[PDB]
Parts: sequence; structure tokens; C-alpha cells
Amino acid sequence: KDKDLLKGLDQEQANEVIAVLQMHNIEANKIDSGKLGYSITVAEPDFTAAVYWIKTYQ
Repeated sequence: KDKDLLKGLDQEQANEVIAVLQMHNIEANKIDSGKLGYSITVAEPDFTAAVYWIKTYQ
């Protein structure tokens, strides 16, 4: 249930991503890691939805 959605996007920038996820009322989890920094992960089966909502942020 942990995948890199972003790379090195700090909390101020991640606020964009967490917002679009939270807006649709989906399991949105904020993950910290070394190669990742700050990113947003979602429920494992809902992986498609996470990436889907970020398509409008590309």
C-alpha cells in the first residue's frame, strides 16, 4: 500500500495532491521516505484512483 506518487514534493506542494485526493473522500495517506521525500499514497486496490486524480495535475 506504499508507492511513490511524487518525488521531493514538500508539504506546501503536497497540499495540492492531498487536496484532490481528500476532495473525493478516498483513503489518502501522507508518506515520508528517503528517496521519496513527501508523497501521497492510497489504499492498495485504489491505486488506480490516485494516479487518475493526478492526471489533471500534470
